[PDB]
Amino acid sequence: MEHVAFGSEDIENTLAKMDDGQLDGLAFGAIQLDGDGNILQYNAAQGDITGRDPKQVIGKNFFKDVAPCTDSPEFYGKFKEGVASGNLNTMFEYTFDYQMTPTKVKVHMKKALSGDSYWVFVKRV
Ligand SMILES: *C(=O)/C=C/c1ccc(O)cc1
Repeated sequence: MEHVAFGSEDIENTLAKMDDGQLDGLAFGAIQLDGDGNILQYNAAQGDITGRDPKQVIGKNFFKDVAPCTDSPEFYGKFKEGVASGNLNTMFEYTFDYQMTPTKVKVHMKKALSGDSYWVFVKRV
């Protein structure tokens, strides 16, 4: 298992160094998005939470297609504010309930180290 803790101050530095295989060793869910919300990476721990097969969601749009419950000012609105301002770093609780048993999570969104892609980190609560 990779040793990186959810919510770490320098998490984006650690994950910039990791390939796909290593992302799958994280203890929490990790999704990498572009600025339009298209899914670039989606790890195994996230699929364990949500029942989605990573291979099938990569390339889809997270807010339009995969996770409509996150199309809300509270989630998608904060994402788009952070993409526009260049300072995305926020943590909040949320419920995921589209085609799945409703599941409470903690979400951390953070800009990636290079600044042109964005992470969504998820763990159960
Ligand atoms: C709400 O529709 C949430 C859906 C969801 C969240 C996260 C995922 O990785 C997949 C689906």
